[PDB]
Formats: sequence, C-alpha cells, structure tokens
Amino acid sequence: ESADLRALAKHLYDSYIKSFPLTKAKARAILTGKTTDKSPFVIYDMNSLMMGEDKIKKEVAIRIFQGCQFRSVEAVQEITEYAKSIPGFVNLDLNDQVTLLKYGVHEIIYTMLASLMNKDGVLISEGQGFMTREFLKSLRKPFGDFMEPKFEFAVKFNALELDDSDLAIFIAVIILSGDRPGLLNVKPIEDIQDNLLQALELQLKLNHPESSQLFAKLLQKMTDLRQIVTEHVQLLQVIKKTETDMSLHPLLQEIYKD
Ligand SMILES: *C(#CC(=O)[N]C1=[C][C]=C(O[C][C][C])C([C][N]C(=O)C2=[C][C]=C(C3=N[C]=[C][C]=N3)[C]=[C]2)=[C]1)C1=[C][C]=[C][C]=[C]1
Repeated sequence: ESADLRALAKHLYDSYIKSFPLTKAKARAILTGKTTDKSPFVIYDMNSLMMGEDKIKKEVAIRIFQGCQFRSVEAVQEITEYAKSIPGFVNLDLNDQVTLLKYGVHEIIYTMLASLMNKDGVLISEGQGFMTREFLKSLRKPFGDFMEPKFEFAVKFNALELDDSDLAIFIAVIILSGDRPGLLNVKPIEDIQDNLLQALELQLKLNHPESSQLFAKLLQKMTDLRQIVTEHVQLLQVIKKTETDMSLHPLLQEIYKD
C-alpha cells in the first residue's frame, strides 16, 4: 500500500524533527539572511575567532579540530537516537545494530553537515556562528584540507534541493545497508531497507514531481559519501602521529577501529 509508505515517511520525518535540533529548513533560513534575530557571527580570521568565543558558545588549528570532534560525538548521539526509531532497527541482532551505526555514522554526519553549508562556509554551534570556507582552508598543514572535500560534496549534493522530509528517509536508507563489514544476518536488514527504499521512491516522486530520476541521482551520491569517509579516516591517522599530544573521544575511537 502506498498509504503504508506515506505513513512510514511521516513517521520517519517525525523522528527526524525530534532527534535533530538543527534541521535543514532552519539552517537555510539562517544562511539566506532571512531575519534580523537569526544572523550568525561570521568567523573568517583569527581575531574574529577570538571575538566569536565571546558572542557564541593550545593552538588555533587544534582548537577548531577538537571543535569538530566533540561536535561529531554529539551527532553520533543524535543519529543513535534516530536509529532506534526506524521500524525494525532495534529488533535486529544487537551486534548488527552496533555494526550498522559504526559504518553509517560518518556517512550520515556528512549528508546532514551539507545542510549547514553553502559554497562560502559552514554553520557552527547550532547556527549561532558561521566559519568561512576560506579561513578553514588557510588552516595549517595538515588541517588545511580536512573540510575542503566536504564542501565539494555539499555543493553538489545541495543542488538536488532535498528537504528535511526527503533526508529523513535517506539517512534511514544509509543506516540499513546490508553490505557492511561483519554483518551477522544481512537479509533482515535488506528487508527493512527495501521498505525504506520504497518509501523514499514514493516520497521523491510526490515531493519533487518535476525532478526527473532524482531517486537514482540521490542513490549514486552514496559513492561520493563513502569516498569522503575514507579520506577522513586516512587524514586522522596522520593527525594521530604528528599530534601524539592530541586526544580522540572514546565513542569516536570505537567507530574508527577496523
Ligand atoms: C566540524 C564542524 C565544526 O567546525 N564544528 C564546530 C567547530 C568549532 C567550534 O568552536 C571553535 C571555537 C569557537 C564549534 C563550537 N562548539 C564547540 O566546540 C563546543 C560547544 C559546547 C561545548 C560545551 N558545552 C557545554 C559544556 C561544556 N562544553 C564545548 C565545545 C563547533 C566537523 C567536521 C567534520 C564533520 C562534522 C563536523
């Protein structure tokens, strides 16, 4: 029943709103300069960084990087909450549950981080601030280009013009990918995704009727994502040897063991 699908879609979008305090709709009101109460502090140089700690809530490149690190722990929490709401997810093998989040967390983080970017920079601290692409990019080696690729993916991704309701389904599709390393029972996972894929199909058709083959165009983005992830992990591994005086959060480090 399509009705059965639209209901799954409402359900999902619902959980998405509940789990994720900074939606893409809110992000874009902030980035388009909608209102006079939502205007971010703009961070584009070192004194702006300084003053920005006063208006919004060790070394510079390092303080920024750990600024992402605590963030990503937050995201993981968020995603974990969402995951629990996906029909079936919690019933699966527990060792599978862990696996799916372990490989799905980053790919989701980058999908939703795009919501907060535009071609000039990225929103930080729940929309209170905005760090310009150029500043990030001038960050010393090897922190210069830890964010560059993410921008590239976002600008491409953001042009598909998805909205929150589309994304809720799409991050559910990611979580339930039967092709993840160490998965115990794959079938039960794929049966849930099949439904998710099915929902997303209908969703995109209804919501974006003039967006031809969007559904397939969206599905191929999963390759760009994976690419970004591997580039990430690699970059971290160099960070960890140049910077033996630098910590990684426990939750984060569980995710990284392969
Ligand atoms: C990444 C992304 C971001 O860049 N996110 C980000 C980056 C930098 C900062 O701040 C830099 C100094 C101003 C922030 C702001 N948030 C924090 O660092 C932070 C907020 C709150 C707390 C705290 N709150 C209550 C009690 C105690 N502490 C601490 C720190 C945000 C990135 C890269 C790749 C993927 C995703 C994200």
